[PDB]
Amino acid sequence: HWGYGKHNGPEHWHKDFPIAKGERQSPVDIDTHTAKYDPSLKPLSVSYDQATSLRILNNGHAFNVEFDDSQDKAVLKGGPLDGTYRLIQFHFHWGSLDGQGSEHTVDKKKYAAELHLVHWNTKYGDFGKAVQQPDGLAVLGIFLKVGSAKPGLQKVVDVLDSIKTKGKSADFTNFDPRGLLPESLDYWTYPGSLTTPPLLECVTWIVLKEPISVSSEQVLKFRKLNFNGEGEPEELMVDNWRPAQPLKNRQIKASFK
Ligand SMILES: Cc1cc(C)c2c(c1)S(=O)(=O)NC(=O)N2
Ligand SMILES: Cc1cc(C)c2c(c1)S(=O)(=O)NC(=O)N2
Ligand SMILES: [Zn+2]
Repeated sequence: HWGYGKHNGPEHWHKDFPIAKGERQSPVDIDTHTAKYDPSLKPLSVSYDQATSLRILNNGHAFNVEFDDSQDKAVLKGGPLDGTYRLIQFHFHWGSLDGQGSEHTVDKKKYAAELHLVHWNTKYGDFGKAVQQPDGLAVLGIFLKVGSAKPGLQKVVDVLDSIKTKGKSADFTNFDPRGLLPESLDYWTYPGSLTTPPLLECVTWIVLKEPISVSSEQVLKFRKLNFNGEGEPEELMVDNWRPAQPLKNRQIKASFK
């Protein structure tokens, strides 16, 4: 099935998932001089003080940190959003080299990695119903550049040895995602999709302007994960990013001048 190799990567996905050539696919290049400042956009409200992390999973495409989303514990509101969106998981996309790895680009710049904090619109009752709706999800995207270490990321880095291969999971309680946020919540926003199959067009993307800095050693440890399962030939989990897709009839809005 689908992956990031030459025979099953992004250029092949449309054969099983024809929406790959759809009208609101993600990621996109953010042309900063074409995005319009929208003074009607509100500040983001990121309320993660009560977040309850549960588990970390290597799903063969990335590693996902999963949260308890059975109550309004960690929520995203405001910005372009109507209503309340509940945090369900986060994961990253990254490169084989520091020069690439992000999915979104900024004036064609590729960052070393990109963090996706995935939230679902509570009006639909659960995640499975939400992904069926054009306003079902809000994904907060945060760029990573290589520089100083991110202290709040280290607990993630240090558990990766225990989920090296596809299908492995580990307990991952009491992780505070506030330690992954930059100082500023200035953002760009546009309507898009999941960036892997099934590529559903159900996402309000909110991409922060300010990257976070992680150390070379931190991102090097991401690159030791495996796409394969245990007992299969080793294929390093690197370059698990989809390139920019056509913007088509969409406008990217900026929260900031
Ligand atoms: C607000 C809303 C609207 C529609 C059409 C819905 C739902 C909520 S729902 O609760 O997610 N389930 C469903 O099948 N259709
Ligand atoms: C809801 C969701 C599901 C999947 C598989 C996703 C994303 C969101 S995502 O945040 O668009 N990035 C990605 O690679 N896969
Ligand atoms: Zn993602």
